[PDB]
Formats: sequence, structure tokens, C-alpha cells
Amino acid sequence: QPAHLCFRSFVEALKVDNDLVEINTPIDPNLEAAAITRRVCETNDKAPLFNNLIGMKNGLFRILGAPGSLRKSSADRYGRLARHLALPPTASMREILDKMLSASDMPPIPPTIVPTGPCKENSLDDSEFDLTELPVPLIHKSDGGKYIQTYGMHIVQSPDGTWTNWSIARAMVHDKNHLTGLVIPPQHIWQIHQMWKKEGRSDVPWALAFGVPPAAIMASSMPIPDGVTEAGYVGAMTGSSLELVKCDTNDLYVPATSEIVLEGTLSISETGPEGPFGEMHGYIFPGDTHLGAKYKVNRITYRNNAIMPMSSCGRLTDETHTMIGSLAAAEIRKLCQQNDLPITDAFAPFESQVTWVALRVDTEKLRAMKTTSEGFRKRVGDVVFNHKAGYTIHRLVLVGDDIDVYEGKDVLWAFSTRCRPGMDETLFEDVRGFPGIPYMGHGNGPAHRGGKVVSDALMPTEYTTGRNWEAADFNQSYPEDLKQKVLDNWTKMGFSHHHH
Amino acid sequence: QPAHLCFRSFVEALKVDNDLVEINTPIDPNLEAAAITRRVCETNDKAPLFNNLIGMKNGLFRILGAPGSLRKSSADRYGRLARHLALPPTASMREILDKMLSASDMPPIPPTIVPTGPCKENSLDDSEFDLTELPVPLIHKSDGGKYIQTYGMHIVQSPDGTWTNWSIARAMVHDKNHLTGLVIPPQHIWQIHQMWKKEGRSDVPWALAFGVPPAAIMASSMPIPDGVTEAGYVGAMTGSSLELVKCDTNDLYVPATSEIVLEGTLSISETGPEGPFGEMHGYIFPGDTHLGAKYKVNRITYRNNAIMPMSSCGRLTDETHTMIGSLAAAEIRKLCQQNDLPITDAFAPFESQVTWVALRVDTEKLRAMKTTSEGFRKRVGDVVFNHKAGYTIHRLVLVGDDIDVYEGKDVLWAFSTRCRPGMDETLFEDVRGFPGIPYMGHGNGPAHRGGKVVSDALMPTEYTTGRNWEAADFNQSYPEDLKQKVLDNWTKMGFSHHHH
Ligand SMILES: Cc1cc2c3c(c1C)C(C)(C)CC=[N+]3c1c([nH]c(=O)[nH]c1=O)N2C[C@H](O)[C@H](O)[C@H](O)COP(=O)(O)O
Ligand SMILES: Cc1cc2c3c(c1C)C(C)(C)CC=[N+]3c1c([nH]c(=O)[nH]c1=O)N2C[C@H](O)[C@H](O)[C@H](O)COP(=O)(O)O
Ligand SMILES: O=C(O)C#Cc1ccccc1
Ligand SMILES: O=C(O)C#Cc1ccccc1
Ligand SMILES: O=C(O)C#Cc1ccccc1
Ligand SMILES: O=C(O)C#Cc1ccccc1
Ligand SMILES: O=C(O)C#Cc1ccccc1
Ligand SMILES: O=C(O)C#Cc1ccccc1
Ligand SMILES: [K+]
Ligand SMILES: [K+]
Ligand SMILES: [K+]
Ligand SMILES: [K+]
Ligand SMILES: [Mn+2]
Ligand SMILES: [Mn+2]
Repeated sequence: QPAHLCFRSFVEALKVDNDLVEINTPIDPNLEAAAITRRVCETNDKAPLFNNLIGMKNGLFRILGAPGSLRKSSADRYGRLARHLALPPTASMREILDKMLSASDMPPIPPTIVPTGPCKENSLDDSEFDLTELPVPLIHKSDGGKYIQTYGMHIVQSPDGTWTNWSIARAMVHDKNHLTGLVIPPQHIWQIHQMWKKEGRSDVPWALAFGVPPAAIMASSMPIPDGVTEAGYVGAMTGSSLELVKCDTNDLYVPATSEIVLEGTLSISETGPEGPFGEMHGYIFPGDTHLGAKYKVNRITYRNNAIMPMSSCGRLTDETHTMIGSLAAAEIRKLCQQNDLPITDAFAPFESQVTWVALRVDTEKLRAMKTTSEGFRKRVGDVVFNHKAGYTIHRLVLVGDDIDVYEGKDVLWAFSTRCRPGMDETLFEDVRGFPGIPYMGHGNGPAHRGGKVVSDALMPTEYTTGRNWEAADFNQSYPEDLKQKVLDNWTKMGFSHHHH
Repeated sequence: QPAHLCFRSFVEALKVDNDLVEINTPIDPNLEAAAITRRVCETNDKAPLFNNLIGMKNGLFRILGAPGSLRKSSADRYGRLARHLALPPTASMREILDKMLSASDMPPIPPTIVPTGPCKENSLDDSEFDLTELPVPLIHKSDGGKYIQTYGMHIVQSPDGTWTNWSIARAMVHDKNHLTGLVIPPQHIWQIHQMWKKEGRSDVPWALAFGVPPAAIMASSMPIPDGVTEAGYVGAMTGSSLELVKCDTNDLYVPATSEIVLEGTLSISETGPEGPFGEMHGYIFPGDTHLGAKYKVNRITYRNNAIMPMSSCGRLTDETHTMIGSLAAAEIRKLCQQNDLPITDAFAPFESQVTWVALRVDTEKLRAMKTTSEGFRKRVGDVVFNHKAGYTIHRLVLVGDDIDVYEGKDVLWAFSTRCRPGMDETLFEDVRGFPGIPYMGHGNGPAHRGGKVVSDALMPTEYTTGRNWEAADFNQSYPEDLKQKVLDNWTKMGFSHHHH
């Protein structure tokens, strides 16, 4: 099976790429596997595959860390991501995001039901597993539980059957047959849960599939629109219908090649302790347990020699940056264009801990609008901060065409030099806020509201007559023939490879 | 003579360090020398010494570019700066700034007058030079003149004789015997000029010395207090009295080993076209000529085989970042401590284009103050933004003890995650602003006023009971014995030198 359509194939692909380290000696899921993965993520090293995990029994389980993290070279920096999508390993971020957005103006390709698959190779009923006896990792020393779920896909369906959502949300082991996790507004798992809670008759049928097709986990991490079934969007994106098998204990469908599947229910009434967890912004607040949603597990099915993917998330750079930030930025780009705003590109700078999105403006189009900073900032912020795709983002930075928003140095330069604090900014206090940011949930104000800003790093003439500066840099402050002379004589004179 | 006390010796020191490229083939001062230097600065390469400059005659002049720019290795990143100060080349920024602040609580060591020096080896009277025939560089393609003065020291004295100021301010050739340049508030050259203009009797006696003692050019770039003679501060800092010779045509004193000295007057009445110039924030606005101050040159004296230092300034990283930003930050640290604020360290992040200063707070001391963010932000901003040392800085970022303010990634992390936009910030509109920042002088508001902010990246418990988080990083989220195990087994497992 192709790497983008089968996680087991993806793992081979990383090997083939010389992007995997197989660790065949015993590694402890209590902190060690996550510590190694954390080091990998902070240094852009090869992904670790833990083949000998202390506590693995009867095939459950191996761990792959850092599945969507960065490579060290600049030329294939995003190669792990490209390998989720059938793209060349040298693909740019623009290319990856465009691939993720491509299905937005295509007919869905609905999934194909098949009678079996590798995820049915083994099974454990309600009398044969205990989630506290599996080698579930403790990811951070202060975590409030063992987070089994950092890179699987939750599957829930509206009560009317019309929308089946696939999404990533964290969950930890509560007891032998339950998890607790985040189910929060405005996320689709929460929107669907509220539909079942209003109906009031039963718990939500649920499945959690780990080691799904890589193209599916990418869409699981993306804020595609309300009511859109991720499986058909992934089908359209890949050009192929995904093969799904029915769960044994409910009528949901899971990818045929899923490594591990939990089947059960998400309660409409019960909660349990959840967190704290070392989170995407880089922090854990020890002892901040809150109540989360509660999941009951009725059955486990799994591949022979099953592999559990794991995100050891925190400080830069991991899946919570590369995927959450970038995929939100992609959706925000589209949303702005659909609202007739002249945005060409969007990216969440890693330097901002993916709390900012930089929006590149087509300033020829802006000029034709004959508008002003205040008016344009308000328009952009109203579109983005009132939408679910803007949930995680607290600062939007508007920049002109000379800025490559995928280059954080250039975004920082523009922000620092082109946006006058206060005057060039509009604050938004009456929008949904993201509590996970420390200055929100542990800050001075309401955890769930406000704290957002549009920072306009467009210069005044960009709205009127055109850019009126040149950069004081080698590229712009010297003519072409001189530049080339310098470059051609560089090593000759005594001064000091793309791939590496 | 020691490298910190003699520019010619400094140039040898860079050679010895394998930090110099000598270019002995002809190089054009029209753009080429500056283009090479610009490339050096953007890539942290070796400093270029142009020994065969097209237009050099009778010893005037060679050029040294990038005298205070960065080296490529992390271990000696600031080594050029350290070589201005007799510090080991591996000196940290903290060590450099502490050296620069050390004279602040020492008695001055006034300079020693000597009868001659190398700067008297050659001379040109009022009938024998023409500044338009020297090989003055065109530094950026759109500059409004040839900027002779990018790394020399202006020398002016109060009318009462009590204060002799040394400072860097740009100047360009106006005609055969005049320069024009920036003389702007609140700078000391401007404060002294205003004293002479109020007296109304004569132009200001002036000298401009190029290739001065490196320790002197560093103090020239630092906002030491009003009324403090830089020569005695440098004397105290170095432990040695500087040797100075009298000018021939006036009674000012110049460093004995200066490479090139201009003697003349700074007018109290005349102005001429000045700029535009590719400036420290990374921009040039072509055609934005303004009127600047006007200098008359009466005499030139110079060393045999004189060398002119040059800053090819603009985008990161050059002297306008390493020296202006860092030295302002140093002075701001001291100023805050003298105002009883619990600041331990200050640095202007390069990523901010040196428009921010991050202030590290001793949070044990803060806790004892029993204050709040709003009150503390206001206090800090009132101290800094009302003082000359705060002139160039538009954003102050307050961070707690876990943040190394000399590491821009960590400052950015804290700012992005700990300061809630709007709520955690205080804007200052009734303070002097820095017009050079594009969003000031070419922006939407007054060029000279406001646009400043204090951004509080202290978390709430830092004011009360203490930090209440751990970072989600390898350092903080894993115990010591595990961390060391990981590190000790890193290369064994398959994963991947300080000097490099
Ligand atoms: C890549 C990724 C995405 C996580 C995520 C993680 C990763 C690795 C974790 C598991 C390591 C840490 C926390 N995660 C959560 C999360 N969204 C959320 O509601 N709760 C979460 O706990 N997300 C983001 C979420 O997947 C996106 O917001 C999707 O848009 C949600 O899908 P939906 O639009 O269908 O609701
Ligand atoms: C290192 C350095 C410092 C420049 C400088 C440059 C460099 C390389 C240039 C020449 C390349 C670009 C512009 N410069 C100017 C400047 N200050 C100023 O008033 N006008 C300037 O034109 N400065 C900053 C100035 O030297 C500091 O603000 C000092 O504190 C001034 O000394 P003072 O406190 O005695 O007034
Ligand atoms: O645990 C965390 O890092 C988280 C989270 C989250 C929640 C909603 C949307 C995106 C990320
Ligand atoms: O209660 C919510 O709405 C929430 C939340 C949350 C918690 C942790 C990380 C991200 C969001
Ligand atoms: O109810 C509140 O004020 C709260 C909260 C919140 C939610 C998630 C994470 C952190 C704080
Ligand atoms: O020409 C520029 O880059 C400049 C400048 C300046 C002026 C005052 C204080 C610091 C820098
Ligand atoms: O007119 C002033 O006060 C000024 C100024 C200035 C110009 C260029 C760069 C920095 C400051
Ligand atoms: O008088 C003004 O408004 C002005 C100005 C200014 C000064 C220096 C640089 C840019 C603008
Ligand atoms: K999704
Ligand atoms: K602006
Ligand atoms: K000075
Ligand atoms: K704060
Ligand atoms: Mn969805
Ligand atoms: Mn001074």
C-alpha cells in the first residue's frame, strides 16, 4: 500500500528516507520513550521507532515518535509531512498547504467499505484488555495521566448519519476501560457531542483509530468546514477512495489498515479528571486537573506487531506546531479569499509558538479597494476571529508582497519595523479565545474570550500608490550585475551546500 | 599598542584571529566595497579589508568593513566586539555589557595629552584636499550621498569646556569641504550644538576621528549619561588613561593613533541636503532627502596607509544591531536598577530589529514589592521611555527568571505565550519616539512622539507566590537521571562540536 494510505508503509518510507532510528533494546514508556522523542523534536533528528517497549504484550504495542516533526536539512525540512501526502520530500510548505486545500473545490470521493483489513488481525474483548496494563506512555513528568492518545483519530457521527468527523484531540487512561480527554468548543467532536446530548437518548458511538493513513491524520488535524466528512475530503485530495472496515461493536467505519482501534462510547453525561498535560505552547501547570469528557472502551482490535504513533509535544518543534499551526493557516488563507480579502498566503510562524498567523496581501488588489488600515484590519479580524479556523490564533500580522510568510525572520522583521504598536493594531475582546495559551487560561483575564489582535504591518503607501522603499540588504540595495560579480568572486576573494 | 587601544593593532588582531580577509585587487568604493561588506554581515563572514580601493591617493584610504559584526561560530559569536575591549574572544554578551557598564561606578581616568602621534604622519590643508575626490563609499544604491562617516567618532565640547562628548552619528559628503549629517534630539551632539546655538557667537569647534581606539568607538556608541566625558569613562573602563593629541586648527583633542582626522566646525546656522541612507532597521526610502546639519572641514590629518572603518548597515546583522541595540540595553539595565526596579539583565533581540528590549526580572524581589502588572508596567515604562537611553526602543518585554534575554528564541517564546495582547500591555503615546523606525517616520502617526509599549510577559503568580509551571521541554519535563541516560546513549542508539 502507498505510504500516504497506510501507516505501516509510512514507517517504511521513513526508513527508506534514512529518517528513522529503530531502537530494538528495551525502552520504558514511563518517560524514556517521550524524552528521547522530545530530544528528537528539539533537534530535528530522525524519528524514533521503539520496537521493544517495556510492558508490550501480545502485540500491544511499539511506538513511533515524532511522526510529523521537522528534518534537519533545509532542503527536505518538511519531508515527513510530504510523506503523509505522496509529495516529493523536498516539497515546500506552500505545496503542502495547497495539497491540503485542494479538495476544497472538488467533489468528495466517499470511502469504500471492505469486509476486512489488517486492523482485524487481533482482537480483545471487554474481559481481555485492561488499559492500565498496556505500555501507555507517560509523556511529561507532571502529566496527570498516561496519554494514550496524541496522534490517533477520533471518529464520531452526527445522530442523523449525515456527517462523520475525524479529528485529533488528546486523551489519557482513566481506568481499565475508560479514557478521559478534551472535548471543547468549537471543535467538531464537541459539536457532534452536543447533538447527541440534546437528543438525550444515548452515549455517542465512538471509535479511536491509531496509525491511520497518513493523509487521513493530516485532515484530522485541519479545520475543514462544519458538516464536511473528512473521509471524502481525503478521498478527493488523494484521488482515491479510502478503504474502511466496520467496527465490530458499532456501525462506525475505521481505516482498514489502522494499527490499533478502540471501539466504544463517548458519554453524554459523565466526566472524569483530565490533565494536566505538557501542551503545544510549551508548558505544563502541575496539579491543574480539570474535568474532561469520558470515553468507555468496549473492544480493541489491532494489527500484528501494532505501532502506536506518539507526539511528545511541547516546545519547538513537533506536530502541534507543524500540523496545528500550518493547517489552521491554510484554512484561514482560504477563508479570507472566500470573503473577498486579497490574501495570497498564510502561515503560523514557529517563532510565535503558532499563536500568530502572517497573512500576505496582494497589494495591487488592496490598492484598488481604496481603504485604510483601520477599516481593513477590522474586516480581516472580523472574518478570521469569528470563525472556527481562527480559534487557535491570537495575532494576525498583515504584510505586503515583499514578505515570504513562510520565513519567520522576515515576518519578524516586518512586524517589528512596519506595525506601530497600538495605532496600527485593533484589539478584539469579544471573540472566542484559546484557553490553552498560558496568558489566556492561566492569565489575567477571561480564559475563553478576547485577547486577540490584528497587527497591520502594511506601510501607508501600500494602501495608495505602492511600496516606497527598498530594503537595505544585499538583494535590493545593489544592482544585479554587481551582485553577481560579488557572488562569482566570493570564494576567490577568501570568503565561504543546498542539500546538506 | 594593545588592540583595544589602537585601531591599527585591532586590524592585526582580526588577522591573527583568522577573522579578516585582505582584498589586495582593486575594489570600487562605488557600491562594491559596501556590497561585499553587506554580504559579510548577512552571513557572519570574516571582516573585509580593502587594501586597493579605486580612487585611493596619497594614502587616503583603505577600508575595513564590518568591524563590529558577528562571527559564524556560536562559541566566539561576539569575538569582534570582545576584541574592542581586551576581553577573551569567547566572551558572552553579559560579559561584554558588564565591561561597558563597569566604569559607571568608577572615578573617571582623564586622558593624557601627548605632543604627537601617528595621526599626524600626514596632513592636508584647506588648499590640498577635496572630499569629493577621496574614495568615499556609496554604501547603498539609493543613498543620497557618499557616507564617509559610518564608524568614526564626532568630538564636540560644551562652550564652558566641562564636557567633551564622543559619539557616532552618520555624515555624508556635501562638497569639497563640507559634510552633512544627523544632529538630532536627544543625542549629545545635538545637546551640545544647542548650547553653542544659544550662545550665538560661533560655530561649534569639531573634529571627526576615524579608526579610533576600539574601546573608544564602543563608548561612542553607548548612551552614557549627560555631561559625562567619554574619554574618562573609557579610561576607567580600560584601566588606562587614553593618549590624545591636539588638533592643529582647534583646541580639541583626538586619539593619538586615529587613522584619519577631520578638523573644522559644525554650523550653528547652516543646513544642507542629507540622506536618504540605508538605515539600521533595514530600509531606505529613495528620494526622502531632508535637511541635516552642516560641517565644514578645514584640515585632514592621517596615518601612513590610513584605514577607514565602514558599516554597511541595514538588515541583520551589523554594528547598528550589535552596538546600538546592545549598548542601549546595557544602559537601560543600569537605569532600571538605579530606579530600584528589580531588573537583572537587558538585551535588544536581533529578531526585533533591535526595537525591543527584553528585561529579565528578579521575581523574588518582585514578589516582595506586592504590586500588579499594570502598576509595574507603568513604572518601568515611565523610567525607560522618559530617558535618553530608551530613545531607540519602542517595546519593552518583561520576563521572569527562567528566560535568558540574550537568546532571542526564548524571548520570543515568552512574549508569544505569556503576554496577552492589550490587557497585558501599556501603550505610551506621550514619550519621544524614534523616527528612524519605518512605522514612525514613514508611518500613520507623528514621527517624533509615541508608538511605545510595555509588554508584560510575567505570569500572574510571578507577582504573588511564584512560578506555577514547568516547561514542556527536554530540560524541565524529565528527571535528571533520565536526561543523562538519554544523552549518554544518544549516539549509541543512532541519533546525532561546541567550537565549530
Ligand atoms: C496535530 C494535533 C492536533 C491536536 C492535538 C494534538 C496534535 C498532535 C495533541 C493530541 C498532541 C495535543 C492536543 N490536540 C488537541 C487538538 N484539538 C483539540 O480539540 N484538543 C486536543 O487535545 N488538536 C487540534 C485539532 O486536531 C484541530 O483543531 C482539528 O481542526 C480538529 O478537527 P475538527 O476541525 O474536525 O474539529
Ligand atoms: C554604532 C552606530 C551608532 C550610530 C549610528 C551608526 C552606527 C554604526 C551609523 C553611522 C552606521 C548609522 C547611524 N548612526 C547614528 C547614531 N546616532 C545618531 O544620532 N545618528 C546616527 O546617524 N548612532 C547611535 C549613537 O552612536 C548612540 O545613540 C550614542 O549613544 C550616541 O552618543 P551620545 O550618547 O554621546 O549622544
Ligand atoms: O494539549 C494541547 O496542547 C492542546 C490543544 C488544542 C486544543 C484545541 C485546538 C488545538 C489544540
Ligand atoms: O475549556 C475549554 O474550552 C478549553 C480548553 C483547552 C484546554 C487545554 C488546551 C487547549 C484548550
Ligand atoms: O472556567 C475558567 O475560567 C477556566 C479555564 C480554563 C479552561 C481550560 C484551560 C485553562 C483554563
Ligand atoms: O541611519 C540610521 O540607521 C540611524 C540612526 C540612529 C539615530 C539615533 C540613534 C540611533 C540610531
Ligand atoms: O528629526 C529627527 O528627530 C530624526 C531622525 C532620524 C532620522 C533618521 C534615522 C534616525 C532618526
Ligand atoms: O516632521 C516630520 O513629520 C518628520 C519626519 C521625520 C524625521 C526623520 C525621519 C523621518 C521622518
Ligand atoms: K478535522
Ligand atoms: K502599519
Ligand atoms: K556616547
Ligand atoms: K502577562
Ligand atoms: Mn471536522
Ligand atoms: Mn555622550
